[PDB]
Amino acid sequence: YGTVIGIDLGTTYSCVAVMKTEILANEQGNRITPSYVAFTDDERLIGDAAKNQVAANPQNTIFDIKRLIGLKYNDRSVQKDILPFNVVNKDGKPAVEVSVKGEKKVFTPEEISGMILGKMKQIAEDYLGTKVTHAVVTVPAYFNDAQRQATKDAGTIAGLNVLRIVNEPTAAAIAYGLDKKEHQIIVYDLGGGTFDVSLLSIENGVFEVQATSGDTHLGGEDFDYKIVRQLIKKKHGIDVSDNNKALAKLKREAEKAKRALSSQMSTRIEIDSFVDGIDLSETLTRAKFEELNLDLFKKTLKPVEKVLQDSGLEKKDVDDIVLVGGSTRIPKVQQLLESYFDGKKASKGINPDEAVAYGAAVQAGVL
Repeated sequence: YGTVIGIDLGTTYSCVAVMKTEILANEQGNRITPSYVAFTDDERLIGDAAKNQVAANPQNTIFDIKRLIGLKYNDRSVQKDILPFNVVNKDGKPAVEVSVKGEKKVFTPEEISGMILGKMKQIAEDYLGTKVTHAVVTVPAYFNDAQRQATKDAGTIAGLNVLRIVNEPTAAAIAYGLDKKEHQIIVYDLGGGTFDVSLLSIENGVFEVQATSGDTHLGGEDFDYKIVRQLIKKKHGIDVSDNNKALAKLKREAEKAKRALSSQMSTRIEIDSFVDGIDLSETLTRAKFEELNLDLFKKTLKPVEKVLQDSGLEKKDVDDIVLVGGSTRIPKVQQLLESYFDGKKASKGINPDEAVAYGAAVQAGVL
């Protein structure tokens, strides 16, 4: 098998890890890599390079392909998700259409995910100094056979034998060693684009997914967009709502501002210079960020309630709470979940962006 790697192939960001479990940093030094592929005339871009030029090349930059993987073109979720790039119908399945050198190119979601998985493998190969041939790859619990198989096929495209397809909540629980006296585990997974709640039962090293719920269109980017709207709104006579280049700048800084307010009470948002030649300089309090996103924060507790009643469980029956995703760092999010579980503190120690890949790598090390 060689050295088997663990890969969190996520909606907005991907992550690699190997077994002590280490999270692998990319060529730009980032431990998470954007699930982005861009098609230019000069080269194919994957990860940070692709995301950084999304504004300049919106038609040929693909993202959120995990939303289309393993599904049919006529599916209601696919029709809903169909966005700035052309999605076509290729044999009853959604496929992306890009233009390189004046000719159209059609790629399947397996192929696109295979490019991202290819990047993740290359990072691992530089980390290890050896070839990587085998991987454990994670998917959401609600993924069906077609979506799981499409993820396997994406591995094959990247030259990876995906030995196991593991559920993300399970991988997160594995990372915290909760696999090792029956326990009931709540996994609260607030990612960049999707929100997942799972109840897992762990028996004698055996996990079972007892119930799942959530919101496929509630994530960190939705909390970011609330900051972007604030930066748009007065001091100057310029509305940047139609300026995609300027909007991409705001999204970057709003992402940084949310991360800063998880540790600080205030943050300095500055772009020198934003539009034309004029500076943008705004202060955002944690209180203002909480205020704008309070309805979205409280809405996350509904799927937690649904998970508990779809199982045979009360709040007190929950033995462990695992936090997954960047937005679980937000003190208000933690506060609302803690008081929902009557003061029950969540597990901590692992970066919530890296917890899924961590657990994937742990199971990979056992083969």
